[PDB]
Amino acid sequence: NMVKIVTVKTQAYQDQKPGTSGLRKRVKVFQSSANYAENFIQSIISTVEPAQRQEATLVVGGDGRFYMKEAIQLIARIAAANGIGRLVIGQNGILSTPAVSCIIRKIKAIGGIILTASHNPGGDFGIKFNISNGGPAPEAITDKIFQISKTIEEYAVCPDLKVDLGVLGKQQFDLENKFKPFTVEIVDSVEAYATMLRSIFDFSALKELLSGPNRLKIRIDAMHGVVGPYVKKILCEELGAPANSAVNCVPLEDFTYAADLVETMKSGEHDFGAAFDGDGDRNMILGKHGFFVNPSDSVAVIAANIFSIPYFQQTGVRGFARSMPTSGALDRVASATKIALYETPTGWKFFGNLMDASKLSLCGEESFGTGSDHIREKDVLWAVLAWLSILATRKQSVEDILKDHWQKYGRNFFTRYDYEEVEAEGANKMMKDLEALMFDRSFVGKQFSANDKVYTVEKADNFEYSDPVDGSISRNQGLRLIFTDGSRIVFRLSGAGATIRLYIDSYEKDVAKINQDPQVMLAPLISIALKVSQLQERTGRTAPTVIT
Repeated sequence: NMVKIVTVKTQAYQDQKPGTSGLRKRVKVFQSSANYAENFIQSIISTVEPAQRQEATLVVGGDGRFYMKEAIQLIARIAAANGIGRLVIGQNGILSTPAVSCIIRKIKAIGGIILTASHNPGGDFGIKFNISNGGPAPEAITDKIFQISKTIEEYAVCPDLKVDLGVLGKQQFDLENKFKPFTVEIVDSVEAYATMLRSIFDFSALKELLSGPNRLKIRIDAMHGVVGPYVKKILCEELGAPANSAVNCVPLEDFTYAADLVETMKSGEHDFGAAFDGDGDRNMILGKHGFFVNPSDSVAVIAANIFSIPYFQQTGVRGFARSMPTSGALDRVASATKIALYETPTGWKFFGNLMDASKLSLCGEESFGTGSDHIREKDVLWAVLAWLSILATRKQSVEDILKDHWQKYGRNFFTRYDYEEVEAEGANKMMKDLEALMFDRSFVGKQFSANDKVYTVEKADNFEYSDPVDGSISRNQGLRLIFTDGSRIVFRLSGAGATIRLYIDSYEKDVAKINQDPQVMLAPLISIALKVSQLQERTGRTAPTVIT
């Protein structure tokens, strides 16, 4: 049954520049701008030179939420008309971002499209393009996508073509005036991903950890996002944790905090807790009674126990890496090995480039946690299994693992202050001023005291990074005050109003102070950061918006 191909005239929009995250615009502008979605999808596909489209395949994958199934049908209706040979789509459109990265690299696909949406899109909607390496397309190619979208006059579509996203296996489509049929492979949303995880961790050890009378009781709150089905399938059905272990594991099409987990952990039944947000980005790891594990500490605890995981035990640790605002806990375990450590600007794309050069195995970001080279994307579920592998071999509580880690390496106390929606004029004043402060001659070596704790400036710069892989240079990535005792203050702005991020990292070696409230131990450096920055006078803010 021959499906028509038609060319559709269009007006070009001028604000479809994607960046590190994809295109993310409000849903209302998608519904109220004609051909917004199509121009962009067409612009993505137009980066694929036409002679390489039949032997190419795209992995397309969705959030679960409202609008996704229609945007998948559209991608198909456009990719077919342009002669892309094959789409791989997860059943019902469900494909988490680690899953898309995974499949892209397993089947050697040309790239992928990842759809995303906000909790309650009454609310926005994202379209992100990944490339053959399974990671987000780099600036070189996002600039080409924008260039095309700005001068696009027409796109191609099969307006008659419809795909049954909930039926597994291959479907084929005969397009008029084409010889090869257009193919769509509907794949189990979880299968490929769980096969990868089964090759990385010891599912035998984990099954013995979560079943039995001496088992380890866990609660994983997936907060109604895409990782849900991966948690239920991998952690309950395969590994054997009781069904009540995984919570909120069905993605909801419509409708923010983490306190449900904190309350239930305070009860005392469970030994290990983890909560994710809707996006699958920001996330939390708790121990018994609510013991908090700092994301910067997980990176380090995992690094120091990294061979409890068969993957690294068998592949090696080719390198360690850390985003510049992330705490220096990782630095202390790396410095006891001959593994190099890299300090990258904020951005997972920077880890990806060292991974591609075979020079990075384990990495961490304060705002997310720990990742590896197994994919080119962040994986919360990976990070949860890494922690459970370590509980299984250490046979100790989360709290006792952290305590013995600090006992050996010392403790990096760490917090981040977010000031949101700040008067942008004053924000840039605050940092331009602060910069000139630290570039002054006598500034290095100046001393600061607060409550008989003395800090003296060892180095003060505005972090720059030369990517050793793509050659690019990234300036003004945040201002770092580094002190001789190994403590740090870092300041960043970020793009809706302005947003200030203030990171504080104090190193304590004294054992009588290891086990202390981080907000108390950090109070001296907080005070120093706010005097120097003059943050209250440039912003009016007397408290951060969030403390983390």
